[PDB]
Amino acid sequence: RDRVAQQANELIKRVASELEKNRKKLIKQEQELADTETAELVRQKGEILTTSQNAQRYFKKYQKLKEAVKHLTNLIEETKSTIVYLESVDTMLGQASLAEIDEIREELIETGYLKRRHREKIHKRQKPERYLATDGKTIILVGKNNLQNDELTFKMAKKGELWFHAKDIPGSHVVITDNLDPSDEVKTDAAELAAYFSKARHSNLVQVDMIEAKKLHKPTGGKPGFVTYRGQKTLRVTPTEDKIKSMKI
Amino acid sequence: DRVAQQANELIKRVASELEKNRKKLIKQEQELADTETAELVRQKGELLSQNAQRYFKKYQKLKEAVKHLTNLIEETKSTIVYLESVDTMLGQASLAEIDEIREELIETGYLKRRHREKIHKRQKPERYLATDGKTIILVGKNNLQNDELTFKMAKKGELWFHAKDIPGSHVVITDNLDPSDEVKTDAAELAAYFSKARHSNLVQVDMIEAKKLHKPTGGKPGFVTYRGQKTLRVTPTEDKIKSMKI
Repeated sequence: RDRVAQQANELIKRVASELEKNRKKLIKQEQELADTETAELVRQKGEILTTSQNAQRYFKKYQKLKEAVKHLTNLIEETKSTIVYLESVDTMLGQASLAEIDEIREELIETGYLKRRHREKIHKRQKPERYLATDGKTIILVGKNNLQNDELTFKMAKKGELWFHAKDIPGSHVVITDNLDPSDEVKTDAAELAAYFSKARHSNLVQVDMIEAKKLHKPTGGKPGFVTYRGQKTLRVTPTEDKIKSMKI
Repeated sequence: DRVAQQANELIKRVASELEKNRKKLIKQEQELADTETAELVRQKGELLSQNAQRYFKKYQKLKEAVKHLTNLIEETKSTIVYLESVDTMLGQASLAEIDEIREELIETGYLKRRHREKIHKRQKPERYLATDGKTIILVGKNNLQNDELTFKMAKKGELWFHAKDIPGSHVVITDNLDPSDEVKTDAAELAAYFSKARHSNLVQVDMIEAKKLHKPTGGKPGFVTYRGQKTLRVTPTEDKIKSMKI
């Protein structure tokens, strides 16, 4: 097919339009929240002052406003978590081969951003990409989309196996396999795979988090790839295209 | 001791991103060059388990990746160009105007509004009075104003100015459909002054009706497209610019 890259292009433009729409949506929601009449009504009708004793009108507003503000706060938090999820897709998208893009399409179908098309094939879901560390023994696994990310982290990872992710920015989940106490050389390799496969690819001294995989928590209803953890160690590495390629199986 | 320091981190941030994308650009161009081994494939197919077809299909697939890689490269270039425009607006802006440039960076995804940080109202383009003392010229002081001025505020017939091939403000002559060459020179001087070419002589600026400008779908704030424009060569003077300030 001579449309494969073109379709990869529409998909990329598609994800960006979603980011754009949700960012515009976020400022609208935050604006609405700031433009909301402050509820303290207990202020305009703690008035004990006789002067229809028609104050009730305001007590009932205090309640409607405290609730609207709560609701709007909830909506705003969901918009943000959508933006964070779409951002992770945009990152995976920009660093993917055409083949890996077929699987990210499947993710977008599952998360509701795309519908399969009339009589379009179903791309079989692949396993995380495997790497061989500089020690020449240890296998390191890297998720290439959020479905592989969740799978690697919550299905494939054993107890004791260490997990890596670039700190506070979108990127792949990275797990060290079959080595429960790795050298600082193997840890560094893993952290470098994490920093390389992230939004911080072409920058120096990237922070990556290191913590046992079994310590990660996926909140109920969380979007693919999103995780939670505390008490992690942090490393600072500088990924190199050569270094990464030397570990590529 | 915060307001300027925040103006400073913001300035350092755009610079880091530029550096990051330029490194990314060379890497992508390198990969694109290391991909020329595909001609080989096409040639052994050309000249002809071991079919002439096995080589044709290898080559069509390699050729699709080349296309994908080209699309990615164009995407990195347009990011750099966009970030370069922010870098230019940033270095010529007052602190007040920097609050609006922050709102643009929140919108294009480079900043996230912080805990309980206010929402700065978006302002209108800056107004200047041409040497004829009658005509109003408008100047975008950022890309949201650039877009607004060009695609929202500008009427039919109104002329639009921008420094040729370099980052700068959008400039529009207001309520004068046939301006004198004195008025055209003023507007171009504002465009050249409010650009990356501020302290240089003979700046080329493009002149064309605003309603002939097209913002490509998915295009970044400020970015536009046109053909068949006139060009002028002007030399901005800080005094001249100040005299036209309302």
